[PDB]
Amino acid sequence: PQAKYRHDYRAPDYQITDIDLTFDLDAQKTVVTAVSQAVRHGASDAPLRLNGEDLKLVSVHINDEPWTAWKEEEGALVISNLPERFTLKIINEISPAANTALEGLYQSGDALCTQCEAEGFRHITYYLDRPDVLARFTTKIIADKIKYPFLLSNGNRVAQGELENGRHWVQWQDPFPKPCYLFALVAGDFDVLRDTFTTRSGREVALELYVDRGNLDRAPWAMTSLKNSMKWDEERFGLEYDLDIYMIVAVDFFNMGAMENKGLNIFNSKYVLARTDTATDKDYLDIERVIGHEYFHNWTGNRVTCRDWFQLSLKEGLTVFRDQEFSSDLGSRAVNRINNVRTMRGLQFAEDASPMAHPIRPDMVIEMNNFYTLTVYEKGAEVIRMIHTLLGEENFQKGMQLYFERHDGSAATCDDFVQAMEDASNVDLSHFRRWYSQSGTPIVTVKDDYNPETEQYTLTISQRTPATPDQAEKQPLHIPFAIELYDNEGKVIPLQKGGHPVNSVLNVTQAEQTFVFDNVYFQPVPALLCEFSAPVKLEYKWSDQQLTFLMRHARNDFSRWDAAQSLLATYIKLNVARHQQGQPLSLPVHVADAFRAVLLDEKIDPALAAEILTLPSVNEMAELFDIIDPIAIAEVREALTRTLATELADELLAIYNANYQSEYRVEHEDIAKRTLRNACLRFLAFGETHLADVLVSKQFHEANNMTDALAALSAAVAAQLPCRDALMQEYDDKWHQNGLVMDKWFILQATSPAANVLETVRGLLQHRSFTMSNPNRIRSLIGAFAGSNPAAFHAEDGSGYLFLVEMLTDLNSRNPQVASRLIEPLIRLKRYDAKRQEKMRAALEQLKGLENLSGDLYEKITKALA
Ligand SMILES: C[C@H](N)P(=O)(O)C[C@@H](Cc1ccccc1)C(=O)N[C@@H](Cc1ccccc1)C(=O)O
Ligand SMILES: [Zn+2]
Repeated sequence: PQAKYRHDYRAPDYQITDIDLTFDLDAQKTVVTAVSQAVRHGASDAPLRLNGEDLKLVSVHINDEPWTAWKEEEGALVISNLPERFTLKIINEISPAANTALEGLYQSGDALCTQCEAEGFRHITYYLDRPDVLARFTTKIIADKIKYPFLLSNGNRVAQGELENGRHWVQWQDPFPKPCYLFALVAGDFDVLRDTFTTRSGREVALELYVDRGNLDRAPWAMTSLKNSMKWDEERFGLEYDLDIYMIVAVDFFNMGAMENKGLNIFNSKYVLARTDTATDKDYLDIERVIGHEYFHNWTGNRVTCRDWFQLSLKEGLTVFRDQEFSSDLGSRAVNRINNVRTMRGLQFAEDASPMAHPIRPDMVIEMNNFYTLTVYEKGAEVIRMIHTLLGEENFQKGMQLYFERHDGSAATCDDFVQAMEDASNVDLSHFRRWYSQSGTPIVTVKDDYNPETEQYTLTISQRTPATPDQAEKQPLHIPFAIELYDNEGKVIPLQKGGHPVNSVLNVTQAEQTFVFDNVYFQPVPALLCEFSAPVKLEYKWSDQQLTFLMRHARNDFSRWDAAQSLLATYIKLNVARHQQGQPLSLPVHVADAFRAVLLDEKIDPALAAEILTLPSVNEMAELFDIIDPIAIAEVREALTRTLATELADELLAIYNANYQSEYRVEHEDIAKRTLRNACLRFLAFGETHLADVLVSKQFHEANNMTDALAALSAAVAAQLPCRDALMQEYDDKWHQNGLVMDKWFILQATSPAANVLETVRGLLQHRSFTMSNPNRIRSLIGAFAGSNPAAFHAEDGSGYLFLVEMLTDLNSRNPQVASRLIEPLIRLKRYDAKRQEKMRAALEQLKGLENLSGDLYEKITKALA
């Protein structure tokens, strides 16, 4: 298919205002009858062009007249010579059982369910499958009662009946006009957890969580999180739910985390099912954030939707911002910010440095499913957060209110959102808008000067964004650049100039500019880009002592973690260079000293300590380098772990023991202590072998929760401890029947430092708990290997690339969306040495020649080979 361009947007020639659907459901052959009320808006001679994929057309009527003026073409049904207003009736067949791509109506175990975003509804019937067409849906579902006792679609049950031959039916009406990507249908046999939330104005909402039979023991936390999400959106954003019923269905087979279908969200079971023996603290907090995310889409996505798919970030950047604010308000703001900055620097910057680079509002798309990206989501949220930084909470909320006032019940654009924020706040965002249009990561360079004669501190700040493959032209951005200045006692120095206070958020809008601060009585230590105030790379020539000073004194916990990152970066870079010359780790004494001080500091929040004591991942480390040496990075990461383990052995054990908790609670203070304890465990695993082996095996066996059990198992694998094989087998024996739990074990197998990792991974394709039919299994074994074990994936013999090619050859046909997620590591080839590039190019060329190459892979392969 050809690329589509944002600049080609044109209003639809026809709208559909109302659609009545009937599904005669069966896994082999489903018959869809769709009755649409259409209204022409364009030229009177314009044909109606309906999108359709893999449909068997049965009939076409206009006002009940069999229509002869139509033609089917690739991906379309084109209907000519129509009245201005008419009733379209389409009957067509589809085959859910044959739908391995999991796009449209498909089978998940014994259940039938849908996924329609972005363009899945056209796999169900011929329709105006574009998000600026908003219709009122009524959905009648007819099915075998024994096999499908629950028949669900969006909105409220308005009719129901029984039929001969053991069939029954239910009809649903959703009063809110919607784009078809928000359509959902679910049929199957479920256990149901039912509860209620009463809104602040008194609306009683029925909450219903549908899970596979036997999974009720894993449902209450998700339900609790839904209620928490509802309450928070009221308190923080002043938003209430707008329907009578809120349904969530947890399904096993799903190509995303979850989906905000109006009143009938469909979730990957990973983001619903939890009990303390199956789920970790991280699972609990992820369920919380994804339940929140889907709930928050009700306003930011559904009540206001997207005019076209290039505006995806309008809902995704804003909804991610909302889920981050939810998690941050309920939990540790510092830990959430830290985690989101690790994702930005370690994963999103890599995308912005890749052949797939795009602005948060893309200009060119071949396959829209390829644009559900770290950029659109996470950088999108950073852009929303910059607006929040520039406006402050009160004006930001005024902007939110104006946005909803203007655009409720419509399909809007990124520009509409920015305009609402500007108009509500009187803050000029004209230059700021360039963040929507420009790809790549800006680099902000800071030079400073303290003048004792004048008691002035001057920051000379410059910016540039390197060219990206998609954009030869780059321009300066409006960068909110937050600072704080500290005296030698760690006290904040008031920012001022010429007898007036200066805002700590500097407006870095030029290629080069200077900022002068007076009444700086003594030489300051600066904290720069506070709370990661803009998604940029910072270049400032820190001394080690400035950084350790900030670790001790910075007022925001984020700054203390960030200073530790800058300190480590220097020595990670040093030691990778040493590795390449066959030299062992070298680290100045004062560095281990800084981490010792973190361990022994009584005043530090355990939440913060735990994150400082969590070394950057191999993907985070890769972004420190122009050319990635993934073997050096992996070995340096282990060497650094071992060195700190040795130098801090006593302190690590003291803190490990001090943070023991006999009670298991999913509560933030407890989670912090446990995260610290297990951060210590990572290092303790690299102590004297017998001592480490005993400690690790003890934790695995004595654990009263999965967080602690998994931490121990992970350490046994990381440090290749004697107990590893026993613990791994014990886990398999206990948990093989549980796919979500086995995913953690597949991840450990895939990311193992063992020399035989690829052999093991290949063997696990035959494991009883693995299947190529399940996206979660694929991601946990194959994705984890390719993406989270770059040292093995990039083995010099090219074996990792060949393995991935085999897997992608299958998945290109089976499930292109999952295939396209999995190909990402191969498209980073230009970051690697020449020998690696050659092998990766050969792999990509093999894939390029596949019979029936998917558009999903074609788009990425083309860019990677350019
Ligand atoms: C496509 C839906 N409209 P969604 O709700 O945005 C899906 C989203 C749910 C989620 C939110 C927050 C954390 C984790 C999951 C989702 O799956 N996003 C993924 C990325 C993604 C994967 C596959 C398809 C689409 C997006 C992510 O942010 O990690
Ligand atoms: Zn979303």
